[PDB]
Amino acid sequence: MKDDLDNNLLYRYCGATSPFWRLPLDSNALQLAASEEAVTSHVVPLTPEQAAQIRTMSVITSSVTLSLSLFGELVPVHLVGRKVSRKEWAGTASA
Repeated sequence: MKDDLDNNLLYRYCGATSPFWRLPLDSNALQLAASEEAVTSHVVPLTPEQAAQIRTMSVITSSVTLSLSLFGELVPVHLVGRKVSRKEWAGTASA
């Protein structure tokens, strides 16, 4: 099992070890929020292919792992979630 004391670059970047994420149908900016009520706006600009990969998720929960560049370092980010509405995907992330 991963050691929970391993430095977590999501925590350093957006303020949560397991942030909530959202990806719309009209933008390739991945939103990372420390809470579902948070008002700030940490984003990761996904490439078109990365965003298309998230959008293969259906309305049933599944997982996709993306290699995101945080602080110039490639971090495997594990996105669990689903298509939550006609035009939005959302879930929780870990890293």
